[PDB]
Amino acid sequence: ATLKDQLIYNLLKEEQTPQNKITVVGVGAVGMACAISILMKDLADELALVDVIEDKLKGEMMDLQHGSLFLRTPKIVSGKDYNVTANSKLVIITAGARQQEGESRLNLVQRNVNIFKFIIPNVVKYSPNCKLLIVSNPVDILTYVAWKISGFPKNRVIGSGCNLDSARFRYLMGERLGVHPLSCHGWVLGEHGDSSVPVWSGMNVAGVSLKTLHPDLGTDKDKEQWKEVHKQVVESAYEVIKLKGYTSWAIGLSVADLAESIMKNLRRVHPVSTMIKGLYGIKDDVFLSVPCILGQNGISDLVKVTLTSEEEARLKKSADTLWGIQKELQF
Amino acid sequence: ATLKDQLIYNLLKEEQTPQNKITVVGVGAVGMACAISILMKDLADELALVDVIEDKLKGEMMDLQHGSLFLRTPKIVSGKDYNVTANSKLVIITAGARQQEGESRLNLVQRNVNIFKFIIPNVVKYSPNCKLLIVSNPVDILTYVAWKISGFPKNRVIGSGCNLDSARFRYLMGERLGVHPLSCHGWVLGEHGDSSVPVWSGMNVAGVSLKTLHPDLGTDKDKEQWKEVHKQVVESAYEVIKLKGYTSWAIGLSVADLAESIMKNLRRVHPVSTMIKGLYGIKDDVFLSVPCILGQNGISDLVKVTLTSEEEARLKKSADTLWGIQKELQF
Amino acid sequence: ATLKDQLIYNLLKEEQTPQNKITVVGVGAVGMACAISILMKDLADELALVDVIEDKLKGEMMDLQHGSLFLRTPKIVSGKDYNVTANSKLVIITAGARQQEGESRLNLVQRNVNIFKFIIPNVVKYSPNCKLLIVSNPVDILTYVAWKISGFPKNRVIGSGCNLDSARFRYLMGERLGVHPLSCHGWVLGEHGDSSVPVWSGMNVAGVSLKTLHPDLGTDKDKEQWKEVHKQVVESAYEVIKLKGYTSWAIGLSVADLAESIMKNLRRVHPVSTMIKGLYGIKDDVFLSVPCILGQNGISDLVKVTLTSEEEARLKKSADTLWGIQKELQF
Amino acid sequence: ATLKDQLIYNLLKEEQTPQNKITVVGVGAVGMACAISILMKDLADELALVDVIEDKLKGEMMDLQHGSLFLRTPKIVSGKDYNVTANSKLVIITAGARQQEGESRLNLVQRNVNIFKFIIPNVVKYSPNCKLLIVSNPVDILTYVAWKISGFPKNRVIGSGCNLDSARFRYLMGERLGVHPLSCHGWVLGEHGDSSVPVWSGMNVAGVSLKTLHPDLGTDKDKEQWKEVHKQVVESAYEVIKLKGYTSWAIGLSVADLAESIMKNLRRVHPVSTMIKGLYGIKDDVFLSVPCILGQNGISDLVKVTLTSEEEARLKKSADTLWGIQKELQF
Ligand SMILES: NC(=O)C1=CN([C@@H]2O[C@H](COP(=O)(O)OP(=O)(O)OC[C@H]3O[C@@H](n4cnc5c(N)ncnc54)[C@H](O)[C@@H]3O)[C@@H](O)[C@H]2O)C=CC1
Ligand SMILES: NC(=O)C1=CN([C@@H]2O[C@H](COP(=O)(O)OP(=O)(O)OC[C@H]3O[C@@H](n4cnc5c(N)ncnc54)[C@H](O)[C@@H]3O)[C@@H](O)[C@H]2O)C=CC1
Ligand SMILES: NC(=O)C1=CN([C@@H]2O[C@H](COP(=O)(O)OP(=O)(O)OC[C@H]3O[C@@H](n4cnc5c(N)ncnc54)[C@H](O)[C@@H]3O)[C@@H](O)[C@H]2O)C=CC1
Ligand SMILES: NC(=O)C1=CN([C@@H]2O[C@H](COP(=O)(O)OP(=O)(O)OC[C@H]3O[C@@H](n4cnc5c(N)ncnc54)[C@H](O)[C@@H]3O)[C@@H](O)[C@H]2O)C=CC1
Ligand SMILES: NS(=O)(=O)c1ccc(Cc2c(-c3ccc(F)c(C#CC4CCCC4)c3)nn(-c3nc(C(=O)O)cs3)c2CC2CC2)cc1F
Ligand SMILES: NS(=O)(=O)c1ccc(Cc2c(-c3ccc(F)c(C#CC4CCCC4)c3)nn(-c3nc(C(=O)O)cs3)c2CC2CC2)cc1F
Ligand SMILES: NS(=O)(=O)c1ccc(Cc2c(-c3ccc(F)c(C#CC4CCCC4)c3)nn(-c3nc(C(=O)O)cs3)c2CC2CC2)cc1F
Ligand SMILES: NS(=O)(=O)c1ccc(Cc2c(-c3ccc(F)c(C#CC4CCCC4)c3)nn(-c3nc(C(=O)O)cs3)c2CC2CC2)cc1F
Repeated sequence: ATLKDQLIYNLLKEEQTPQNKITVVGVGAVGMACAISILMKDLADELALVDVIEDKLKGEMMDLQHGSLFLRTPKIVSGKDYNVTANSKLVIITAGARQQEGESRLNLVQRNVNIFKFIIPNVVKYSPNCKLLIVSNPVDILTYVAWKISGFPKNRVIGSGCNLDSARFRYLMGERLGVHPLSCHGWVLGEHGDSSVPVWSGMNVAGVSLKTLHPDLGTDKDKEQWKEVHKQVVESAYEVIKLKGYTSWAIGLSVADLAESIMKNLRRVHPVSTMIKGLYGIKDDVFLSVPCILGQNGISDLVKVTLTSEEEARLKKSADTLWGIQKELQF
Repeated sequence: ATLKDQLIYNLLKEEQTPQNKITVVGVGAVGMACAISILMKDLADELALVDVIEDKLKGEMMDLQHGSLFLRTPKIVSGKDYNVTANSKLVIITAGARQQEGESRLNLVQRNVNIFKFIIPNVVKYSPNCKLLIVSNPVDILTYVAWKISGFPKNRVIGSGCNLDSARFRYLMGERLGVHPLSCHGWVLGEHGDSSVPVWSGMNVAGVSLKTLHPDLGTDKDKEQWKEVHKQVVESAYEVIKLKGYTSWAIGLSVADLAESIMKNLRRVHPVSTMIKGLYGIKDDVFLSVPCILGQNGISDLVKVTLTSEEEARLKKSADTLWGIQKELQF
Repeated sequence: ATLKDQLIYNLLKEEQTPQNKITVVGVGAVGMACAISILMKDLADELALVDVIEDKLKGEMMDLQHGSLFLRTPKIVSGKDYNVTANSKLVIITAGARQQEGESRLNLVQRNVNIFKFIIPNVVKYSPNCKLLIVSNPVDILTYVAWKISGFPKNRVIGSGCNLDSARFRYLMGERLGVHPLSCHGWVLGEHGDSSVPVWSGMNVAGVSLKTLHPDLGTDKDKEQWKEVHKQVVESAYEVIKLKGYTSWAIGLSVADLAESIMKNLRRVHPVSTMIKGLYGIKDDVFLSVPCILGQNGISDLVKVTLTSEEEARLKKSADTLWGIQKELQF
Repeated sequence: ATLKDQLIYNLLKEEQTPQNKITVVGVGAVGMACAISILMKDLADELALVDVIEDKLKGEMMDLQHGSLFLRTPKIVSGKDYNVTANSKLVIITAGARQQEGESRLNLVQRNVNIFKFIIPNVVKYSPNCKLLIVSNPVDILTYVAWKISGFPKNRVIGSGCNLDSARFRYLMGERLGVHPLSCHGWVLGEHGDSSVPVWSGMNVAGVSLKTLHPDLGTDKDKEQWKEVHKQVVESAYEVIKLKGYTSWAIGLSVADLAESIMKNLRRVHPVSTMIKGLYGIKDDVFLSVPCILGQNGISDLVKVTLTSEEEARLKKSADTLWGIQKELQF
């Protein structure tokens, strides 16, 4: 008698099961940028959104649903309860505490660990086979936390790491050379942010090593100060933060690129934070960024970059510092 | 002798000239949502951003630039000076002031008028042949204001209008019927927001009229309450505003859909606000949403929807109301 | 000691389980146009090709693989043995025998049944849960054949049907009106080919029914001859065959559009051939195109289009024809 | 009284001027593969087709046109008269003769030259500022012939060259490494096809030089015989030709990739054929593939790849062979 049954004859009432589902936890500026980027790249058939602030969560969900006409992701759901995240192929963690003015980063990482304490078991309960992509900072430490709490094998726990750092690097290099960043190749590895390691030997266009072409590259004998490109990779992040309060658009796009490789089993190589024990001279359980092959099972393989002595020592120092701080985290 | 010259032989020094350039004025949540959606749909070879808040403007520009690796838009610029907007094909106006504590809406519209009196002359000086897409609210009033200041012919002054309302309507229609909104068809015309007009006679799936199938559609006698579907088109917008403070993603996606038809000369039909004097019985210079054919010259044609007497009398009342405000706006 | 192990460290050694796999059976012009459109829409994570001409099958596969740099489908395989098709979500049948000089449709129809008698068991063997998409002609008859041999439920056997006929309808309509085909709405139903049925009541732009505007529309007394559009729907296909020997691009694109809704669970509405017994006054097991809601389970629902007596009578006449031909098929 | 006029009110009837128009001359398998690939990447607002076979030309045009519902390119035109190509931004030449049974290859090149003597002045006539992308074989010779006939500056005459050979190289490299070809970097330079030169020093994943890890890379004394990978770049093409009669899909995709850089002004680096006189040690007016920066003015820059002694000598010997042949041709 209703219009819907007058218009439409149902011939199979199967409960709908998602097949390419993505969950984003934390709907701040970063989570929503990941969300819109994943939606506009058609990477999911279902998107779930989780936060603890219920009205903002519901409003962001509704705002996306109102753009359904223009998308190809037919189901967008949200809620504070994690039943909405069930059977996600990929869970992306962008949640974190709001830093208060004058607050110590030392205090802040424990507050983010405490958040992860609640989030990770809930994610695991409802998506035991999902891949975890950790974006929240400090991302290398938090990816280790996520790995420990979840009990997942290391291939399924991935930190955003230096993927964004390397994208900034290629942007800046492209600005210097007058070439699209796609054609400027260069790798920033190790810790996300201040302590990242530029691998000068690998910087190239068309397979032409800039370092070989210009041996003073990365030194203080470099008349053009190309080391400043890596200083600017770090400083431009702080400048964005200073100018608009936070960063969001570039990390969103870089996360979607990662999601693309995982969701479509592409086996592209990206610089992401992975559990690096037993490689590159690391003897402890820590996560640092190295080139990783990304696909349907997460990190199936990584690339062993040859590093200088200087670059190796910086990685090992990062590893030591990460391990020592992690041993002081309260789980 | 520089690294750049050792690597690259230059054979051509030709001034770069953008071919598919889009400017967004106002980098609030709405302007930036338009920007990211336009960027991810590859609609522009150059994007320019303008605002009066200089640090926020530079930070948003830089944040987009850092994701250049993942985009196909090779140049992103910004500035408070409109020389960065020169020779835009399309300029999208998302600038406005913010209501103060208990500020009157009539006083707020005049403040937005004062803003357009600065913006529009500056746009026209640098892109005298662009199309203007007005998004700021009240959008039908402000589209007329932009038209009168610009001196543009009506085909190149377009108000976002009911494109978003209609998209919300199809999401809500689709939720009732269990059908993707792309396959749900239905038009909301007239003013954006409170006074919009649902055209029940046009509501259909597979060319099957719901109204002819269910003659109570749109009436108060209807026990299925299909009028609520249009009530939700207005109410769900106020609810998003209440829940997250503003709306952004849906308007950004819908503006990008409009930009796509314009920039690709698609001649798709969209409900947008256009100077409607001489149609639907209206005799004053006002802008209201009707179905418009959109392409490289803006609005080249419009669809003459048959309206009932009730629907037609709502368009007339809206026109009279718009006319009465505009005569008392100072610009 | 090898280069591969020197450069790459393997952490995961897990078998490759395909996730969004598509098979195309028959790599003639139609099968390869479906293949390229599927590849360029990023619809599959693995594409499988099958034919009985082994040289042509390998050359097509290798040609596609040589373009892998520009695609997002990392696995393309081919084989005469159906183990390569295992665990497909969607299996597309574009296979058929080549018409000889002087042979009629009634000489060739059984040759294609012989084809389907070999294909369909091997397909069902290695992908028991796949959705079947029948493109081969006579498409309505062959979908019945596939349905009977497969033993699949009616929701999982889809005939390409009048999807292409309707696409041509909307192109021709848009040509007359100067509107993009996307904004021109119109439905050709029933049999693919000569006996297809245009639903005049469904033709509209912006929800404005052309029939109401123009009562003679679809009649012989039409001074504007709007019946000729459907005549051209049929004649344009013969004209393309006469001119280039066959048709391939438009059917390729329409098949990829169908695949999109199925693989992404969009629940869009398309005119496709489905087992219509018990609906639309049909009383025999025959496949005719009606608007079907397409998703992860195939046809989960269909739209009940209200027909005129003339349109309904022709649907029964088609149903009578198919059933009488089907009684003469050798299984 | 006309239905279109009752339905649609026209506000401007300005003449349509296409803004991002691409022409493809030659609608064989290669030209049509270029068309569909360009169509599915939305690179053009108008696509023009030219051939001498008038029936085949019209049928391909119509076949594409019937898929307009699924495309974002509103105008598809064709004709034997170059009027339809007017104001193309990009003209792609895929025209050529069929070698008669036992026809000497040198007599065949003259015949393709005679084709170009007809095509190129007609192209220049109707699109004097277009970029010319030459695909027909022998492509390096014919690109020179197009440049000499057209009178165009070097930056606007581009041969497809080794862009396809390098895509094949990266595919083969990726299959050996278990990595997506996108992340496999490697450059094939010089002549298209048999005499192409692999640049082993450029081969890398994540900036890790395979030559530095595995010094035997490219030698005859190579344990793993990586020289076969370049040999397979050449033999795989002949194999596709032998197996299916011709190659089409991969060249179509590579050409669409070049078009994307040119039409969007990306300044990506591609190995394409360019007038190499005065560079890489060459003294003759010949075209050879080097890494070129591609944008809205064609080739504005190229990368100066450091070559080993024998790569440089093979490139010098290729220039010598092309010049001697270009001396034997009449145009
Ligand atoms: N790895 C990288 O390259 C980058 C990482 N980030 C990091 O992403 C994180 C988020 O950045 P913003 O969006 O700007 O922060 P934000 O504070 O604006 O948003 C974070 C959201 O997490 C939510 N939250 C807190 N506890 C939660 C809990 N148990 N469960 C669910 N949600 C919870 C919060 O309600 C908040 O909405 C930060 O840690 C940031 O440093 C940002 C840019 C670059
Ligand atoms: N028509 C539609 O369907 C929709 C329209 N809107 C409207 O979009 C407009 C912007 O929305 P929000 O981003 O949320 O507000 P917002 O206030 O956060 O952003 C406004 C930006 O405009 C800038 N501005 C003010 N004066 C300027 C001037 N002379 N020149 C350049 N920039 C100037 C402001 O600095 C601000 O950054 C509002 O008017 C809103 O009502 C919102 C959603 C739907
Ligand atoms: N439903 C629709 O709207 C349309 C359907 N079609 C139909 O698609 C079918 C194919 O069209 P074309 O590619 O032009 O024909 P085609 O003759 O060029 O290719 C058909 C391929 O099927 C192969 N074949 C024969 N028996 C086979 C078997 N057991 N297993 C696997 N492969 C087998 C053949 O070797 C051939 O390569 C035709 O029936 C055509 O009428 C074409 C356009 C419109
Ligand atoms: N550069 C590369 O890497 C590759 C280039 N090719 C080359 O592309 C060319 C075409 O390949 P196919 O389509 O397979 O050959 P085809 O012979 O099937 O098509 C060539 C078309 O050019 C047309 N033609 C001949 N003279 C003409 C004239 N004055 N004006 C206009 N059209 C004319 C012909 O009618 C023909 O349809 C060949 O030369 C082939 O070697 C193919 C793949 C790889
Ligand atoms: N490898 S690690 O130990 O994991 C690690 C340590 C420090 C940081 C800094 C940091 C932080 C950050 C937020 C909040 C924090 F609480 C901490 C911390 C800490 C402790 C960890 C050891 C002692 C204190 C950190 N955020 N953040 C951001 N980056 C962006 C971007 O767009 O790139 C935006 S914000 C940065 C990167 C800075 C360039 C902007 C990151 C990080 F990855
Ligand atoms: N046709 S018109 O006169 O052009 C016109 C009049 C009133 C409104 C309401 C309005 C307004 C709005 C902001 C600020 C204002 F100052 C005025 C006003 C006024 C005067 C002139 C009429 C009465 C005093 C209005 N914003 N806004 C927004 N919509 C969205 C969305 O996401 O859809 C987000 S905000 C809405 C639409 C509501 C559903 C949310 C819109 C409008 F189009
Ligand atoms: N409803 S049905 O019985 O299923 C059915 C019956 C007849 C046809 C005709 C037909 C056929 C066709 C090829 C080969 C055949 F053997 C038969 C048959 C048969 C038997 C079953 C009726 C009596 C012997 C058919 N192909 N074909 C093509 N269409 C296109 C296009 O681009 O649209 C390209 S080819 C057409 C459509 C014509 C416009 C070209 C189609 C069809 F769907
Ligand atoms: N540098 S150049 O002088 O420009 C030049 C010389 C020879 C060739 C070979 C050639 C040819 C070809 C067709 C027809 C021809 F007539 C000639 C010739 C010649 C003369 C030259 C010296 C004396 C007679 C050539 N086609 N072709 C094709 N490639 C593909 C693919 O998919 O890669 C498909 S066909 C190839 C590349 C081979 C892998 C198949 C290419 C070429 F670029």
